[PDB]
Amino acid sequence: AIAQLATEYVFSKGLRLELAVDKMVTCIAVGLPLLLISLAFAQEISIGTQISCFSPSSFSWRQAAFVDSYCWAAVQQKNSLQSESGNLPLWLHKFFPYILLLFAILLYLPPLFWRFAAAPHICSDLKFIMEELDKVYNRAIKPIVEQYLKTKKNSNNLIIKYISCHLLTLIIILLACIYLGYYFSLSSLSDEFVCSIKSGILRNDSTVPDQFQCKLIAVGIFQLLSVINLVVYVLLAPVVVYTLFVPFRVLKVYEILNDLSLYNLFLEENISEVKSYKCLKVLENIKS
Amino acid sequence: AIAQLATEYVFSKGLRLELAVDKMVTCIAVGLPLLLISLAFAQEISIGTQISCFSPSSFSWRQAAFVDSYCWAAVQQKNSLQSESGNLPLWLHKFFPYILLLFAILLYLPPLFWRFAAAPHICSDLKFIMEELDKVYNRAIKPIVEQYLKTKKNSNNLIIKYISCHLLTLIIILLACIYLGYYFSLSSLSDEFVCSIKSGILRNDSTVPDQFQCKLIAVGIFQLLSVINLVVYVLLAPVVVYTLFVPFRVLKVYEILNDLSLYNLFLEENISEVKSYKCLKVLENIKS
Amino acid sequence: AIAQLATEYVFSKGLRLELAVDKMVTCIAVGLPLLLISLAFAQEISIGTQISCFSPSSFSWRQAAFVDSYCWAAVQQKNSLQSESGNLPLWLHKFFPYILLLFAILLYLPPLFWRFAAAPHICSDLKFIMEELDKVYNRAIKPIVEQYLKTKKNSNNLIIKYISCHLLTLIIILLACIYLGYYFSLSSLSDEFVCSIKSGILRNDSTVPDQFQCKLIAVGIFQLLSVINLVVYVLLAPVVVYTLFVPFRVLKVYEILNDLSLYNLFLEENISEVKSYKCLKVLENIKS
Amino acid sequence: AIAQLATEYVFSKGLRLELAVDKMVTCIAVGLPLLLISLAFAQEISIGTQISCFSPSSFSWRQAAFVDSYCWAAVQQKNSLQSESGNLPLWLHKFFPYILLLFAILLYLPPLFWRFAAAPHICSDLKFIMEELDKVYNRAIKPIVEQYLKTKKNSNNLIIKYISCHLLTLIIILLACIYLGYYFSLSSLSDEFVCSIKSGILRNDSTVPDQFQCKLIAVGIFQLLSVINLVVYVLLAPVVVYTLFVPFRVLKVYEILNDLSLYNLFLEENISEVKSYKCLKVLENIKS
Amino acid sequence: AIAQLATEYVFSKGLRLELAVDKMVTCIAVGLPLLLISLAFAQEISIGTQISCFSPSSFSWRQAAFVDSYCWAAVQQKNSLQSESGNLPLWLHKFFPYILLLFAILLYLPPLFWRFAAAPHICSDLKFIMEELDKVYNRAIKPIVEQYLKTKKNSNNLIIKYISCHLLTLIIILLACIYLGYYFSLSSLSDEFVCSIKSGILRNDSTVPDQFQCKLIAVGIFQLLSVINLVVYVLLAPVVVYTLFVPFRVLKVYEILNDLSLYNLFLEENISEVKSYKCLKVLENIKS
Amino acid sequence: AIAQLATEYVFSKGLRLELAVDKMVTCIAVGLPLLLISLAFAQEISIGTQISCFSPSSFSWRQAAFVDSYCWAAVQQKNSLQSESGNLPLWLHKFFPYILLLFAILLYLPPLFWRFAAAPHICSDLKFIMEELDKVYNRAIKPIVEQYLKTKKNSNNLIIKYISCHLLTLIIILLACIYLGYYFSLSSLSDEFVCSIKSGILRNDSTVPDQFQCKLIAVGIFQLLSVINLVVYVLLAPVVVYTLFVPFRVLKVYEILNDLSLYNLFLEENISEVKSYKCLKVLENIKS
Amino acid sequence: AIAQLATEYVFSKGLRLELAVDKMVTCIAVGLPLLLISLAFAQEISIGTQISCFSPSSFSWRQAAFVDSYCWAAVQQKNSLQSESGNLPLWLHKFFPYILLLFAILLYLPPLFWRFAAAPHICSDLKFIMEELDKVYNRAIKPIVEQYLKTKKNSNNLIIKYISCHLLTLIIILLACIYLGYYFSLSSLSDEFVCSIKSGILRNDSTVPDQFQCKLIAVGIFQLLSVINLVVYVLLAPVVVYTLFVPFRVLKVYEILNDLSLYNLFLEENISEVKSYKCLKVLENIKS
Repeated sequence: AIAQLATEYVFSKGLRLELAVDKMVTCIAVGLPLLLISLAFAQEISIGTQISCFSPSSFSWRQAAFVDSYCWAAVQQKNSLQSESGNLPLWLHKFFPYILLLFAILLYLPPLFWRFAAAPHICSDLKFIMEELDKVYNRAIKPIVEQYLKTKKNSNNLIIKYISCHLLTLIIILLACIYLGYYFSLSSLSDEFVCSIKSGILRNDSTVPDQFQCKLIAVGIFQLLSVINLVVYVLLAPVVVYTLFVPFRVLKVYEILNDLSLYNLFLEENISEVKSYKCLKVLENIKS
Repeated sequence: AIAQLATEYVFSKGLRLELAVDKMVTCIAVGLPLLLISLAFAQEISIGTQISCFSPSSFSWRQAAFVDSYCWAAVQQKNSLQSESGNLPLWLHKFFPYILLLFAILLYLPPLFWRFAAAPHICSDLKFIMEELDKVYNRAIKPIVEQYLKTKKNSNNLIIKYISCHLLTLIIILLACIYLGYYFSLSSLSDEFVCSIKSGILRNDSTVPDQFQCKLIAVGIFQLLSVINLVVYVLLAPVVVYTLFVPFRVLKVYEILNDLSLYNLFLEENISEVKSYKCLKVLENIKS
Repeated sequence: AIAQLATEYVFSKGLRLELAVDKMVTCIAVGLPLLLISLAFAQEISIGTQISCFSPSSFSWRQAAFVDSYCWAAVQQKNSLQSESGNLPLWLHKFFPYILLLFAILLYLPPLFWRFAAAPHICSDLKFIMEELDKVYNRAIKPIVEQYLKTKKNSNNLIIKYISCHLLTLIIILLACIYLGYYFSLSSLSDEFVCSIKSGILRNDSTVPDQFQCKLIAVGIFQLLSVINLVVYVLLAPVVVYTLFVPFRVLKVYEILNDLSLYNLFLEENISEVKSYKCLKVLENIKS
Repeated sequence: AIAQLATEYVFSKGLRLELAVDKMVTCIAVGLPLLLISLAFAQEISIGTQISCFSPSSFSWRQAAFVDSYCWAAVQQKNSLQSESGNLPLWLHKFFPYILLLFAILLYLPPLFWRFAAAPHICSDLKFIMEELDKVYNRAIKPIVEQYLKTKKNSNNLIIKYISCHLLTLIIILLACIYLGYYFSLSSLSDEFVCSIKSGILRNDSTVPDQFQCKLIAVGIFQLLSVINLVVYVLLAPVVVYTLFVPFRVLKVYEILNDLSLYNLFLEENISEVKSYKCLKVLENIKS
Repeated sequence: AIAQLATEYVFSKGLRLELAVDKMVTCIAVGLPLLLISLAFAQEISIGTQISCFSPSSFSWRQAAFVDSYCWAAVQQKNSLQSESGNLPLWLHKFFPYILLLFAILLYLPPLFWRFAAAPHICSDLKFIMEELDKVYNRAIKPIVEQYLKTKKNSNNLIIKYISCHLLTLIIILLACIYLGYYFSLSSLSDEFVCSIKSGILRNDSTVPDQFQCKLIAVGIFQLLSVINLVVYVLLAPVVVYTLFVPFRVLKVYEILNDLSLYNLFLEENISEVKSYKCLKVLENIKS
Repeated sequence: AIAQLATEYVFSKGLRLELAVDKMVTCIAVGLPLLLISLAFAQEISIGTQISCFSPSSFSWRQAAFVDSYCWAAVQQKNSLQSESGNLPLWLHKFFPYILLLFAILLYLPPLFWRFAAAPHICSDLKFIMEELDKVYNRAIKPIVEQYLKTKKNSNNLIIKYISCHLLTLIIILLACIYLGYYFSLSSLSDEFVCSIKSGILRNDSTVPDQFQCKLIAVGIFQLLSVINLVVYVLLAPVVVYTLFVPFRVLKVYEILNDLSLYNLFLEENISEVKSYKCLKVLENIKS
Repeated sequence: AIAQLATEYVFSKGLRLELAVDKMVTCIAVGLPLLLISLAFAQEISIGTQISCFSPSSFSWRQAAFVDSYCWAAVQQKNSLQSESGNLPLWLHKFFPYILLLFAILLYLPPLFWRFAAAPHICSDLKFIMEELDKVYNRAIKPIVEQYLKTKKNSNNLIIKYISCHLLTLIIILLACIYLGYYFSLSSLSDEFVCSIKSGILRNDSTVPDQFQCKLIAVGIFQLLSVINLVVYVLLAPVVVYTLFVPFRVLKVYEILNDLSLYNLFLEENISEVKSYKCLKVLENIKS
């Protein structure tokens, strides 16, 4: 049904530095294609078969079903049928779900790749940094970390990975958007094509008509889903490029009492789970 | 069935300050469309296909099924069929479930957005505040928090987010209500339309009649669900605007013994889980 | 089947003061409609379609199916069919499951509303009261709570909510019972109605007969379920009004060694989980 | 199938005093109707529809299906069909599953009622009694409970509830057994009845025959299930009346070293979970 | 399918004295009927309906289906059909699955009865015995249990229950084996029977032939399952009678350093979970 | 589908001495038949019914279906049909899945029998041995076990059970392999057989032809699965016989600082979970 | 559907040294065939049967279905049909899913074999090594491990197993890629073949035509899935050979303060879960 789709797609010492306020972007870019595919072939809208041939009155049920199946499997053979637009729109109308799944997988892969290998190292590094900071504060209440900060600043082995990971997703979004823009530009009449069953010995028989009629079914639904995906992706595109400006958008709090941008972001997002942080916030917020 | 819908839609150191007595509003505004969609296409009411063409007696099963499928997929093509009202009512009758799902998602998004990013900061802040208050009371039994309170009062970075989040939902409710008001105003006869299969080479044949008959099925159910949603939403609308008046509707309890409104609400809703609160309540309730 | 319904509907420091020996009433008033709806449309009784038109012999399968679907969707249009009783009984026979679900939701809502907001405050209050009582008894073994009791007695902010919550349910039961009384009073012949397919250009054709026959199917099952619900609700009605008399139906146990009614009930129902209660019961039961 | 029924019906500081060696009786009296209903409508035996009308050769598929549905829904109308036995056997053959479910619910209710309200009080009482006994024994190793025992003996507020609860079940068993005895006494030919479709304008037409034939299907299965339930219940009946004699069927163990019957039973069934009980058993078993 | 059957039937301070190396016998005697029933009506072998009537050419689909259903429900009526063997083989061919389920339940009941009531008492007794033995050994490292052993030897209230429980199962196995021996002895031609639809007013009509043909389908599968069950049960029978000789097949280990048979078995099977047992085993194994 | 088969068959103080690097052999010998059976009757390949009779043109749907069912159930009766090869190949083609399940159960039984009864004793023995060894090493850091080792060496009550258990599996593999070798040797034309419906009174009628045609369907799939199982089993056979040579393939590690083979294997496989083992390994690995 | 495939295939003191940054390769090489097989036979694309025969007009439904089934099961018999390409392409088109599952199993086996037997030994070895290193560092703060390192360097019993395990997978990938390259090279017309039903006595009849037409359906989908698998595997191939160069791609960190490659990799990947590692990293990162 539909209740089994929306309730599972969107209704369903560990730092949150992995997602970087980008988990929502991946979730909405990977679950939307799946949700649209599930609702397109649901038991409510996809009532009829995707293809329905118009066989003559002389034909029985079996011959008409054979014509239907043949014309369904003769879409790829250019020598069988003929259309003014060509076989590319028919190919797209036949293989839209598979390429939608391909785009879904292309979106899903890079975040999992980032989480699998590049997440544990920086996360353990940030636990180490926060533990050292807490120890320093406890000692002061009752300095070598700055050296680590400047050495990490001199490092260049992590920001490149982040920008590559968050540029691959933008490239995939651009490709999907331009593809859907091309797809929505179809004349919407290409589903009308003439199917001819005259292959092999069937040439001798004259009872079968030379050419048939065949219109694809459930084509407007594909167009509506495509335009919905197009508008969602064009709305979402600026978010990723806004994220890409990491160094252009905390650590300097205690005062007396380059890859550095990523570490700064991870440090400033982690203010919770430690009691001393909020106490210092209030103490040098009242003073300043 | 129906037992699998109602039992899962409504029958199915952590502060509750996230929901602010508004979790019920989101739940009833997001589960009702899903419940109605599930019951509309249940195995009890949606017995018949949404479309049933009346083919002549000469046609066999296959030709009639082809006519049915074509007219189902010819609703979008304005050049095929013709109706006095136009193709807009037919579009709505075809795509009602998808736009209902769209409204469901539009309701579901803002609460999750609020819970994902704006909830942890204020929640950790309130644990800090209550811990400081408990420490102050324990010290008194055996003052810097007021400075934090007035600094938070001078702040303006949280109330704006709350009012925007709870105004977006009101805007979406208004849009859904006006749309359903338009939809219920349909003449209920627009489902009667004339379908003609005369596209392409089928022009040569004269056996097929020029024009057919075609009435949509399961249309009154859509109207009843639409009016039910309309009445529910018009009843629910005042609740959100009542909530929006946060500063116009506790902290001053112990006595001797602007974003401030949100913090005041979160403080007054959190009186449980601490033993000293009820003891103070009784002590300066007997005295005052 | 049926095994999946009965086994899940009825076979499937925390005080129990929320339910107040009324959880059973809500459970039997909310699960019975669901159980009846599930068994009505089970794979054992709902074998046949709800509607079966009698088309002439000339018509083929497709024309008869079209007549069936049209007459199913022409029940709401008063200008199509005609019956002596009117279109109200037909409306009821078509929309019985939906209104049953509506009554189920109307029963389910008030208990959840009471549990969501009015339960935690009084429950935390009763833990506070019992903890204070236990501390007082421990001190005596090795008095300010009475002041709290009399102040709560002077309060009037909780009994009104309880009586309103347990009067709304009675009102809904009365409405459901009177509706089912009206429904069972149907002549049981209203399912016989004459359906005419003469809308639009089909006027020109003379092959179609002017008027058809159409009897609804699975109508007696609805009547039996309605009368079962009626008898269950009329039997259940006195229970709620008996509950409503809260102040007219413990705390005075230890002796030397108005909203007050609700607190008294919650106190007397909570005698378990504390060891001193039973010891005092036996000590001043032997003496008195 | 069948594997999903038997494996889930019978193969699937807390005292066990709630069940009193009667949990098996409730389980076998509540799961047997469900198991029989599930196996009756399984995908192995219930292959055919419950009703099969014999329409003439002139009728097509649709007219025969309409006759089938009408005669299925015309069983309740006494003016349509006619049988020598009457409409009561037909009513029973139509509504056997629903009344079986009704008997199942009538068996299920009283044990849950007993467990919900009358179980916690006596169970907490027995933990109190056993704790006091253990404390007394520990003190003796290194007497006020008898007063509690005699006061409970003078009480009369619990045995009445138990006997009423275990007499209601016997009454329901008697009613079910006598009903099944009546049902098995059917002539087994009442399923043969004459169905006439001559209601309304169909009177004018002469093509339809005046009277039809109609035999119910899957009727012997109902008779076999009914007789199986009858024999099971008549075998089970003496168990409940044997249980009812509670005072006529331990506490006097330690020696030097009326509702009383229920407490005595609960005490003697609880000898486990305490180490001193078995030690005393052996010590004054060797001596006596 | 089949993967859902085998993986769930056989692939799917607490002493193990309950099973007494007999859990396997109960498991294989209760899961085999269920497995065979599930595989008999699987979606691979039970492709065809159990009954297929041969109606004449004049009959349409509906009349043939009515004949099929009638002859399916006319097997019990001896006056309708006639066969040389009689109606007993037809009864068996119709009700084989139900009696197989009955045998499955008859096997399942006695082990659960033994585990429910007779298991906890002896199990708690054996924990008491092993704890006393461990305490005695600890005291010796740094005698009243023998009195308990001889008193239990003088007792006769447990061995009788065990032998009755393990003789009831043998009786049920004997009954099932002799029944399957009778069933496999069928001539395998009894499924050929002549069905006549001439009941009631249908006597007047002459179009229907006087007598029909009707052969049951999926009958050889039942015979193969019956013979498989027969061979399994005849192979399994000696195991139970071998078990019954409990006193004829440990405690005398430490040395210086009648119901008694059951306690001896339970003691000797429980050598694990205690460290001193294996140490004593090696110490007086080296010496003796 | 297929995703539900492969993901659940192969993708889905406790010593591992039970399996002895033979758990994989049992898993691949018990899950392969189940996987092959599941994929054979999947919703992708088993599209068509196993049997398809060629009835004449005069026959309608019902007579052809009756012929199909009869010939499906007339395979066992040798007097009905006739084939040059005989009824044995037809029996095998009909009952291949059941005998495959039988082989699966025959493989599954012996490992479970070994794990149920013979595993706990030796496993507890090995915990005792390793605990004694650890205690001896701790005492040495700050000898009676050798006596236990030689007494176990003199014992002969466990190796026989192991060799019998791992020879029964080899015997079953040999039987399955030779059976599949016979089955693959079928002429593959035995599925062509002549079916005659002339039993009983149908002899009088002359419309039915004397002999029919009937070819089994989904027979090549069975042959391919059989040859796959054959090659897998012939490849797997040497593994079991390699395992059987237990005494011909550790304990002598510490040095200064017959059933014995099984205990030696269990000891040498258990080097983990104890810290002293690896330390000794390195200490007398550097020295030797 | 499709939502049940992608969400479960890719969306769904313990060291991670088992996977060695190769878990992703196994996951994508084992889940892709399963995902493609599931989507190929989904309820959206696999609408039509794989085979559709074109029977003449004289044939009824049953004869056409028999022809369909026969030609489906006559693909293997070379003497029945005839095609210019041969029976090999038809064999491949019939058995593509089974060989895809075979390749999936061939990929799945080696990683599980490596994890089952070769993982625990080296993993326990690495816990021992890291514990010894931590103890050495703690002693230094308040050397025999190097001897273990050089002895392991002299060992040659583990690198061979790793290279064999990661070369078997490469061999299987090469075989799958070359097979798919052959399969995609099919002329795509081989699905056109002539089927003749003239086996056995059917030779006498002349009504059946000598030769038929038969085109396979859902063949282009197989080609697209094959080419997708081909491109994925050819892209993935260099990853495995890059991994194979283990010795050519840490331990030397503390300084004053051959199978060796695998141990070095496992050591350098395990820097987390120990506090001293990061502290040493910063200390001799600032100095060097």
